[PDB]
Amino acid sequence: IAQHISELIGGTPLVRLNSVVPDGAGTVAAKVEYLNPGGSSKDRIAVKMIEAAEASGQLKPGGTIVEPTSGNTGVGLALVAQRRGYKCVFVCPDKVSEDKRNVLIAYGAEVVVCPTAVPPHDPASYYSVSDRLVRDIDGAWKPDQYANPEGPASHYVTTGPEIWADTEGKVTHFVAGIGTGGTITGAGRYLKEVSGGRVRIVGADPEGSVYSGGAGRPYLVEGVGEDFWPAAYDPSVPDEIIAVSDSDSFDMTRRLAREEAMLVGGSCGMAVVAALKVAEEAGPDALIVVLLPDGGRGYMSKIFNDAWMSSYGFLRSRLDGSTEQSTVGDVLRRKSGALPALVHTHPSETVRDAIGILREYGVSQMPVVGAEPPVMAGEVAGSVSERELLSAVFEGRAKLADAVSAHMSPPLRMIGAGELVSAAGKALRDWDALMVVEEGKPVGVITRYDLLGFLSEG
Amino acid sequence: IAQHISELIGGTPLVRLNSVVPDGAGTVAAKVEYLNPGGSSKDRIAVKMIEAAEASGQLKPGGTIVEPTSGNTGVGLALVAQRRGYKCVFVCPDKVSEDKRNVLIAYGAEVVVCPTAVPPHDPASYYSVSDRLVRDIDGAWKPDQYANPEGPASHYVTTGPEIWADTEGKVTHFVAGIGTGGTITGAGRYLKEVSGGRVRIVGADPEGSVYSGGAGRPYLVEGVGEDFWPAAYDPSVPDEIIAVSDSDSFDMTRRLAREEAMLVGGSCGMAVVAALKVAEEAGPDALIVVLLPDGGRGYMSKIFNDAWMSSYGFLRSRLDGSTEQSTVGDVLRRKSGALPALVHTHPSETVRDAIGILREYGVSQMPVVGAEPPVMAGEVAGSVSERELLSAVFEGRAKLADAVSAHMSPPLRMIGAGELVSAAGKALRDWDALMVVEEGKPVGVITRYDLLGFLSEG
Amino acid sequence: IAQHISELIGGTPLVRLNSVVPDGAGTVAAKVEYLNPGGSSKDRIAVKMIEAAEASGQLKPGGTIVEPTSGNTGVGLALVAQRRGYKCVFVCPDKVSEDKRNVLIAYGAEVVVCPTAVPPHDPASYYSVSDRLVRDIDGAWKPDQYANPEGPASHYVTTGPEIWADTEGKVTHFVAGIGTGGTITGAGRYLKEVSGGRVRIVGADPEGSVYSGGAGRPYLVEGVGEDFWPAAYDPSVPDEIIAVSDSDSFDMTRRLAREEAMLVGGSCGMAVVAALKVAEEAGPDALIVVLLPDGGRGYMSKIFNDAWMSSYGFLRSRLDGSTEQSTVGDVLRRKSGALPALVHTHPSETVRDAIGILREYGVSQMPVVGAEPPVMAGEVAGSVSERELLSAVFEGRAKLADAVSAHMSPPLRMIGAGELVSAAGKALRDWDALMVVEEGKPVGVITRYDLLGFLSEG
Amino acid sequence: IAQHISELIGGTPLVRLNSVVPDGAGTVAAKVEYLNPGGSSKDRIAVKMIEAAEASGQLKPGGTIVEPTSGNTGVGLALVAQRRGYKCVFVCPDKVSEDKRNVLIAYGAEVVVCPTAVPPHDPASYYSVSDRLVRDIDGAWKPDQYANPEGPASHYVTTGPEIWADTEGKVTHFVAGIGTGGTITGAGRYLKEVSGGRVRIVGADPEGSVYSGGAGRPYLVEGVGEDFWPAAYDPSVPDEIIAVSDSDSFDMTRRLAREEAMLVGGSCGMAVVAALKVAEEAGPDALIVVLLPDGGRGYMSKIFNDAWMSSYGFLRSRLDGSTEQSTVGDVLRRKSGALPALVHTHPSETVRDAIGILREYGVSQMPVVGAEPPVMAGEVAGSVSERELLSAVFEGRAKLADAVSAHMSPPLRMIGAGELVSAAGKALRDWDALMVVEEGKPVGVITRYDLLGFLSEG
Ligand SMILES: *Cc1c(COP(=O)(O)O)cnc(C)c1O
Ligand SMILES: *Cc1c(COP(=O)(O)O)cnc(C)c1O
Ligand SMILES: *Cc1c(COP(=O)(O)O)cnc(C)c1O
Ligand SMILES: *Cc1c(COP(=O)(O)O)cnc(C)c1O
Repeated sequence: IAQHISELIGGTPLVRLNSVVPDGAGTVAAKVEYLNPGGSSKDRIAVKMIEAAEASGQLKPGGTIVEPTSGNTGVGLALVAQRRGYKCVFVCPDKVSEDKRNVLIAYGAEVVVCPTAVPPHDPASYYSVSDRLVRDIDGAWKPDQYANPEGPASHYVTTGPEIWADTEGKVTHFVAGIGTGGTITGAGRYLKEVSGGRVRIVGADPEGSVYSGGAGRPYLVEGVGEDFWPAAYDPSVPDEIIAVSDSDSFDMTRRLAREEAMLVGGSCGMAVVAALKVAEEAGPDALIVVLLPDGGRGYMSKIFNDAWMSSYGFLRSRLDGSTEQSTVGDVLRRKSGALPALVHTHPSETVRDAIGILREYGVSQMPVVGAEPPVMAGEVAGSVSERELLSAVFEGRAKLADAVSAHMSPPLRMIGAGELVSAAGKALRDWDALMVVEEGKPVGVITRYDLLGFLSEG
Repeated sequence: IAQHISELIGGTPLVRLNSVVPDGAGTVAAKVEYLNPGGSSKDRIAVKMIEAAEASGQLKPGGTIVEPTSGNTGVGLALVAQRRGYKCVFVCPDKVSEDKRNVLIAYGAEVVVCPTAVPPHDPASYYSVSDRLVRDIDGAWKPDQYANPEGPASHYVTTGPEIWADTEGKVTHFVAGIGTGGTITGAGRYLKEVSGGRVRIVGADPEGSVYSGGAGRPYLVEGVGEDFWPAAYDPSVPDEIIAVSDSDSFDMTRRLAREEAMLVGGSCGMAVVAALKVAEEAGPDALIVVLLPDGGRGYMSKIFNDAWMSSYGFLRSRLDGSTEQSTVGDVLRRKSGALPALVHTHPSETVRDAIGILREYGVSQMPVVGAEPPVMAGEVAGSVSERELLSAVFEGRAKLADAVSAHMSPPLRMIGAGELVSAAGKALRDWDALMVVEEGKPVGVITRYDLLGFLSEG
Repeated sequence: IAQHISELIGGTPLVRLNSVVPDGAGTVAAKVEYLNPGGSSKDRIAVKMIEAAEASGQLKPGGTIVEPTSGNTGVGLALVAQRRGYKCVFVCPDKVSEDKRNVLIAYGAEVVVCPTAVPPHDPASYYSVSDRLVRDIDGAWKPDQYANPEGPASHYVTTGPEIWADTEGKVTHFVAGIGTGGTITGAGRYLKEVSGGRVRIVGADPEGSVYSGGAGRPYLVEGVGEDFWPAAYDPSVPDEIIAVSDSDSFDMTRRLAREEAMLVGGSCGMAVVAALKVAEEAGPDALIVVLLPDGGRGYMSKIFNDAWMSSYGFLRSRLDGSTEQSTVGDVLRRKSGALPALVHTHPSETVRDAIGILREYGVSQMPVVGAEPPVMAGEVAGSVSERELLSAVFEGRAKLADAVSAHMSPPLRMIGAGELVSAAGKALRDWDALMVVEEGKPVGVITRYDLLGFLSEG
Repeated sequence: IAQHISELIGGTPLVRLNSVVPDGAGTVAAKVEYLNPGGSSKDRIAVKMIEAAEASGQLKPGGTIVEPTSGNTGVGLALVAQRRGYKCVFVCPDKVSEDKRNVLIAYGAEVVVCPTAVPPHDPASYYSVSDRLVRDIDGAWKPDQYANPEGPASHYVTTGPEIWADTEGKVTHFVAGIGTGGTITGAGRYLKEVSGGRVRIVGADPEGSVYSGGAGRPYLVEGVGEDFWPAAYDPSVPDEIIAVSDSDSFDMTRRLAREEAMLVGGSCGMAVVAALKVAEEAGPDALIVVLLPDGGRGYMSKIFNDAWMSSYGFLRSRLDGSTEQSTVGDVLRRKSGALPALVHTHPSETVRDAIGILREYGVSQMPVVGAEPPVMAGEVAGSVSERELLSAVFEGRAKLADAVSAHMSPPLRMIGAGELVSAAGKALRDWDALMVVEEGKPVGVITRYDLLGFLSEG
């Protein structure tokens, strides 16, 4: 009978992947690490760190833990400091969703939010505010997960021995996502100390990060990636930092959850792809132990959601099956399959009236058609674009009252209404917008803004 | 005691204008013609026309009058055919407002509406439908106010004699708006028959019409103007067709109502301006009798409304007084003086997120500013325009996930917030949109579309 | 050649009504008075009043005319003071529409608006503000159309003589709307002075006014009616104040415009109905000269509009023809003939969920039906009314989580969907709302609020 | 090195609760069961069931698994049938959220949704559709988790032995949530077979279910509860079914996650409360092993969300701290702290106009105040309620045109604007709505519907 829930942190199993790695390649054992009571791998470091603050006497009993959290370290820190009874207060960037910090609260942590995207060194970003809280509050102890030797030491104590024992001293490689830099350092250091120099440590890094040799970048895979060299990552340990893209990592995570029964996150997919790559230059008899460090339940609406995964130019395929059943006509069915009367103007109306219709119906383009009856057979006289009108009106090139026929641009190209949205993207790749001619007659205009707004919701 | 209300049609007074004509010029007598019981001058022709259908036996008792109406001829035709008891049915273009045809109904006329802007010779325009009604109904009699000699004959009988008698055979000129062509023909013909060739007939025509020698045009002044030669306008009568613009005619109508106590319409202002012009080449001792043919009560929301009169690039000044106490900041106060926190993005957000904010807030431009706190002192890093983004995203020049800082355009110019809207127009005459820096900090972006949308409502 | 437009004020014709008065009754001559250049009868008094201010020296040249206007007196005052050149400034209640005061401005009058419905004797109503303007401005002259003897004197001079001459001293009665009290006083006084006591003066008054013996009332017919005794109405003149209702006056105005070719207003209809009534107790050989004092062009959207005329429980019939073609189902077609899915709940859902659906869809009643498929054949289990739920929830009689089946009221009655809206009114006269069963299945619920909201727009 | 991820299902730890159980009571060991690879306890049964279909030859290789899922059994069934390679297809009620079935898909399961709340025995509910799928598809095998002996047998094999071994044959009681009825049956049967009759099995059941002796009820705690007797629950095993309410279970779950570092669900809280209750009649030396069967990550927005937890009359306190900082005035700040103003009417306006304002502003009550200036000092003349008006208007008791002062109800009571929302609830408990008098003047009316709409969002 365990004494607290934070005593079961460790000894996580070591299962193997048998359907993602190709045939004729070494063994890939994925050290599933989302079975910890805290949900992620960060629990390991958490425990160790707290222990230090009790041995070094640097965290007097009843003191408060202050920390600029990421979302996973907070979970473990709360889960443990709640056993000891230390009040915990985080300072989180508003970039974190409501569910994540709601969990962070449910564990008994006080989360004070501050704006984001501001420079880290100014009073707005959460680093300076965390320092200010450290000053004001008494008995504060900023664990500083980025420059804390205990971080990597904890993995050196209780992540290498598991890797070395579950395989019986037979592990050719050890690939692991390198984020803030504790898992690879504290694990590879021990794997090398206990195997001479046999097991070559490899570290996967999101494409275009500091470790991978590139410059900064906006990062999507939560966890891995950095813009500076953490004080707790000795760059001498890893032997090959194999960088991997973002689309590849997300697709690998999805395919892993679908073909191996593991709900791993983004960094997990990145690590698995880095492995499956390194597992080629190591022929048969190779044993690559990847470190899947998260559980893919928090991302359930972030990378398993075809909508989000499609907004960021991603989503090779859909989770359930067939690819693109929706056709361009459905882009027009925002009113529940209710293609409204083709907002149209005639070669005799007034430029002011054309601008009026454009403003009143929200649309930004309209085919001037020679018959108010919306039944024209592809013989629309021209096209009027609100931008072009406003330009010709504010540059004296067209009086407000002038007839529209003297300032209308050439007609805009046409695409069928029963054609797939991928074809619509391919087409709009070259023009600004185009009218959908549904069995002879036009029924509206699909435009870049509208297509890219539809992709991001359905 | 008159027998019917349609017996008082005629003998309308002849008042003179004494504040619009400059000093040192002849006398200008304006034959106010909106005192007829039917409201306009068309009553004259109406009566005559009906009489013909009773003498020529071409309108059997109990028959129906069918006519593609304009709005004034309908009033007189109803007012008279209601005395005789003839059912009247009009076919009106939807271009006519609700008040006009509502009046046309209140007199007991049946108005059947058809779409407009369609060619006159097709089954959609009201000419063909009027002919179809003439066929179907029995005893129909299409008066055809455009090719009816009785039209001009009525003015020859009861509009020249009034002009010739109220002035005692002393009239140098007779200027009159020339629309469908009865008032000038039937009046000048008599003025010449009874004065040899002394009184030189002049006819005003809206700028760019058939009579003025130009080609077709979208017409705003209701009444005057045409696109073809009516069969009832003998072009030999008028001696000088002095064409006048639209802004000039509207301004003259407004100034006439303000400085002469006459609520005349648009054609009235056109005729008065044509007079005031011809009254220069006729030195002292000239007596120009203009024919103001309408009453400016129907246009009360069409040319006396600063909003409408400003949408069509018009409105030199406002009715009441000072010019432009508008200011550009008020363009931002669409939420009741509630500047909207300035939608912005930062040099680190994702292109997808910038497009997201643009779509979500409706705005089409946004300043990328290096601090989420909306307090920047004119040091915004750049500007992002939804069009430019969507272009760089659908042309492969920018991944959806790429940082915005790599695809942001140069900053957009600035204008004060306490500056008049005329200055805003002068500025936007050269750029696409500009941010209003209100005492150091920016508070939004005013754009061509927004300014031209505000002018048309306030 | 008149010298100014305000010289033609007077001598308005005297036409007779020959289709509204029944058979076997005296002659009814309606002194049409909307042919004055200013549009209404008030011009008469206006002229006279101004003359006084010039003879009595009480209005020094260049002085300003201040007046709490009604809408017609302003027109005449502007039309004349613009001839003299006196700056005119009105103070109008916000109850006046935009078109009326827009006209009042177009004539060159400065209209300063103040809130309405406030007591007349306080600084908010326009009487006190008019007095304040009289104090501040110099040379001000508040004509005070309510306590000015010149008002009735003007009609005594130039409205009785016309009535007495156009009929050749043969007029049995003279009925005229009695509003502020000048037309009846100044006309009947002369008719009696010049006919001994023969011509019995009659005065029509809106039902429930001071003159008719009743108490105050909210007045709709613009003009006639008062809440106090004006200082310029000698109650000894009129011999019978025959009060008339509002619906009767509006219907008489409409029928007059349709069967006599006169666009008279509301007071005109009231006067005509009062006449047609008095013309019964005066057998053959009676000559009743009604005084139609307004022109029905300003009300074109106030009493000739079936929408407005129907909101105030009016509108016996429609202007054009057949009565009530719209059927109850069209009340549901607010989404363009798009029945809204029939928001429903089931006997197992939670009271919280029922309140949720009610709030989310705006509706206030919903039939609990035993099958989510909206195809039930009139076997809906019950009805839930948001009010009843909220009551049973805030009075502890139903937990938020309790099943709805324990707090649902009896079903609400049903009416067909192809039945006329008049039937719907007759039905809702007894219940709170009822579901429209369209050929077996229900398709929604029409409610008092919805029906009375539809009547007021279509 | 495990062979598949579904080999680690079992041997879940047995941690003890040391802060929720009061002092002077036996030991409470909570067999945390959310550490299974599939997330919940259902994995156990899942494995066993699949094994049967392979030994009994009742699931031919390549066959499809059809099952009307709940949300947890689906996870385990997918996780295992994906190891064997059996296509899995679920039929889920639309009551399940998007995240749950999205997870269910990510594992490679085909989820076909059908409407809910329909009777289970009809073709609309998912039972009949599941049977239809069993018929159509080939090799189908409906596991039927409700009438499958293997269900309870699996817990008999691998849930009792763990309970009996982790405690060394020393367990006085075994309390466990009783839902579909496998955990208590298959565990208590073994605990009794191996301990004579010592360990008294107890089973917690949501208040008002079949097992607890009550009738049906709408159930909120996902999992536990039933409306019929499952064919796989032998009611002879449990010795005391201690029923527990819903609010109690949710509060216990929240307090457990906050004071024991366990994110358990709803059934977990119910089981823990049932334990903490039974642990009173068992003095010192008692060892109650509760069975927490779920992980509280899916409910993160269902019971840890103060909004949802407050809509269903719940939420004793908030997760973070102080109770009700929001005051009634904030209920009015739906427009971002911008009380619209104070829609009002005056004792002279028309009933039609009062109904008009009510309809136009959405509000359902309005104080008739004797001064349009919204500055009245608590001297509002009356109150008008749209319902009352519409009633008095459709029952002939008030003409549309009648003055409002004759049909206005007594004023509605007042409450301060800086008072807490709990006070507002206490007040509205007795009236229909009340106006908030903010430092003397009124600033609006808060109504039951508005308060209960605000509670459900903030
Ligand atoms: C913490 C974390 C990692 C590993 O970070 P380290 O650099 O090893 O400390 C990987 N993925 C995710 C999602 C993480 O949160
Ligand atoms: C009819 C009309 C005229 C005169 O038209 P004619 O060509 O003389 O028949 C001028 N102005 C308006 C507004 C008219 O309606
Ligand atoms: C002024 C007016 C009257 C007549 O008012 P008096 O009391 O005669 O001065 C009648 N109807 C209307 C619409 C009016 O404006
Ligand atoms: C399955 C389940 C249980 C236990 O159900 P049994 O009746 O033991 O089969 C308890 N809680 C939840 C949330 C469950 O899903």
